[PDB]
Amino acid sequence: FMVSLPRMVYPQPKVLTPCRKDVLVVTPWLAPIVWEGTFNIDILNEQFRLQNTTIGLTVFAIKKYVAFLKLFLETAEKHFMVGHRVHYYVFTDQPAAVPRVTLGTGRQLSVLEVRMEMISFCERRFLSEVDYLVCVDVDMEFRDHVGVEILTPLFGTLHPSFYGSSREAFTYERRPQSQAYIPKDEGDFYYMGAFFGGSVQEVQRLTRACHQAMMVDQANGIEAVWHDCSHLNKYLLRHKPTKVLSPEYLWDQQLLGWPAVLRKLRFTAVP
Repeated sequence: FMVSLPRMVYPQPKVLTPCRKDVLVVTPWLAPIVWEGTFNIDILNEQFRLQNTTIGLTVFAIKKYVAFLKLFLETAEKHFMVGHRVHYYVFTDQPAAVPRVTLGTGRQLSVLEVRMEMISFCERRFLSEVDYLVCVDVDMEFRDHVGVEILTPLFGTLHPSFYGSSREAFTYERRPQSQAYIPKDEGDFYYMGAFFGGSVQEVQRLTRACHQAMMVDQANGIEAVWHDCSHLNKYLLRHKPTKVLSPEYLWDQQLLGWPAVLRKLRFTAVP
């Protein structure tokens, strides 16, 4: 049950004026593609706060990757779901190397000592603790707002190197013997494994499926070309995401600059 929104004053949406004319803003299966200018964050914040939404954010930081935690978490504090309940889950082989980062109210951090497998021993915990799970790479920093506009049952993010490419150029797994196989004439988008998420139930479904597919490939003596990313793309081909995030949400400014089509650079690679 969802209670009523309060009175709000904002500009009237214009039926005969698109928010963006330069980019595709809805997939052919009617999932929004999230770009700056497509959303009123005030409306969305109200909607999600009225449900007391809790968002879990998972990151793996193994060996030398623990070095990236401090910037990742400090910048997540400035930009990630601010105003909402957040639970960080940091999976690491070095609990003592996790930096003590100061968190805003309603935000917590758990250190889990030790990717698809692990997400699908944590199953009951996540179901009890959060509403949505967001899974990201740690060698990244937030540079702008990443908020409730991404939340939906299942989302993927456009790979920043491939959003303009034809599907034949996508580096999907192309060996027919692999569970991740995608033929040259199939594929909607090339999603990147560095940022995906959804409800806890859908993320566990995805991670369970990818783990089973990886196990099958292993038993058959084959390893998919981009490992996690190949399997993620196969899953998202066959189970269409309910939102797709634009490359604003997964960028590398050193490699790719700041093109006009990106009004904001929200979450970026660290050199």
